[PDB]
Amino acid sequence: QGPVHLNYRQKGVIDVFLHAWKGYRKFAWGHDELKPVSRSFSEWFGLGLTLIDALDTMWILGLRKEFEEARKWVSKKLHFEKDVDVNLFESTIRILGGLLSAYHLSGDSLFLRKAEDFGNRLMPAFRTPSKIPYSDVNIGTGVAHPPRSDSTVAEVTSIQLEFRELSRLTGDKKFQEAVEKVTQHIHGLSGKKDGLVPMFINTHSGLFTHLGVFTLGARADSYYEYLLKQWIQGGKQETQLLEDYVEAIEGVRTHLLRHSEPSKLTFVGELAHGRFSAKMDHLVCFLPGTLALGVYHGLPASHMELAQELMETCYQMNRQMETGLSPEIVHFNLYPQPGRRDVEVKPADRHNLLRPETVESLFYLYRVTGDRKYQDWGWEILQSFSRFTRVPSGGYSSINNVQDPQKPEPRDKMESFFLGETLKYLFLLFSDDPNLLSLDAYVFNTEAHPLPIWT
Ligand SMILES: O=C1N[C@@H]2[C@@H](O)[C@@H](O)[C@H](O)[C@@H](CO)N2C1=O
Ligand SMILES: [Ca+2]
Repeated sequence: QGPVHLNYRQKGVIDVFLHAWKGYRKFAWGHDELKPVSRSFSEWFGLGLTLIDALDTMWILGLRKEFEEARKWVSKKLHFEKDVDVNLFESTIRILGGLLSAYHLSGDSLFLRKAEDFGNRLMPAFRTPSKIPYSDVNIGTGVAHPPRSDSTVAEVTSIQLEFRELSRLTGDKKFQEAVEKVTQHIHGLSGKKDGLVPMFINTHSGLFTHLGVFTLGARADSYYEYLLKQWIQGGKQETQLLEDYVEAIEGVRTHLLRHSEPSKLTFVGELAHGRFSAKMDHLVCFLPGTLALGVYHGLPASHMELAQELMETCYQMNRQMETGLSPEIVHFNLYPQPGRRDVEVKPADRHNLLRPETVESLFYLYRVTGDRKYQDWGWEILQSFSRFTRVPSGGYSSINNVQDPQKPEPRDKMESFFLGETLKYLFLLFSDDPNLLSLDAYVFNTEAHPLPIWT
């Protein structure tokens, strides 16, 4: 049984969370990720990733009993004295961000203590000549190093909210100073295309690499997101961040924005040495949300028009599929041809890993416009998750074929961001309380962990 006050859609999200958590608790407790189909688990860093990523979601959904049990695990089983290499970015947005939000929501100092411990262990990654951090760092030995080879731009520019907040709470300025150094370096770095940034950067030279190739998908997405979010977090005082964000959006309009045929769906493609590619990762669906968030905070009304158009397109990326779930990547038709549909998907990209981007943006579009249809769209997507990704014994799994409702083909994996992001954004989307994690008081990191806006 669940709280009587909850509207039916939030109640529904809770039901889904509980079924998902049932699987985690039974077959992967304390492990990074659940393997629902095989009733097993998988380890990435060995730091209870799914548990930490879901802490704030449990608190927000009112699952206090579950939260307490998870809190106990953090207190007794989470140890950073381990010989393991972690990705600075992935561990920052999930672990550091997740512990920080858990700390703020619960008021439990345990989470802050663990966050400060982890933050210190990540610092060796910034020990480079350019000060642009290495991609990986061994939290136990203290040695940092690049991938098995430069660092990716999104990775070094999407850890700022977390490190800035850790400094604010601890009084230890080294975290903030380290990440702000990278932000400042990126700002004056050449190699950009009207605000658009390359996907990689060399830690030794500190220069952009893989020049002339731009995308807002994997390897770059959150860079644009954090320009705006840092500005918001800092109390809208850091004009350079705002300016870079505004320039970037214009760069998007000028180089990556196109429309499909015959429906004229607005979308963002990729550019490689002058050649446009009508390819759009689902990851890019974070944009309408970020755009709307900006509008709420005073950005151009043109950003809102773009946000609504892209939200519609992202919704269609889901609804045009037989399962109602968007695939990993979607290609759009640019030229006139009758009978030719707008959305196309390659056989290799028909997987759905329970990603949050569409529901994330629906949350922002609803909060800013108050248009109930965005809630309706989110409810439809949740129905699809329940119908095609549910694992009877517990949990939900990524699927290989979004186009076959009879045989979706589970991949036997529940990404940590399903409980950390996807279900949190849906719960919030269904709330009709603008004061629940208000856009005026909190800013979500890129893994859906809310952090307080500074005064
Ligand atoms: O490329 C990725 N960027 C996103 C992240 O910003 C975050 O949302 C999840 O880690 C996950 C969600 O879809 N991320 C990716 O795999
Ligand atoms: Ca994200």
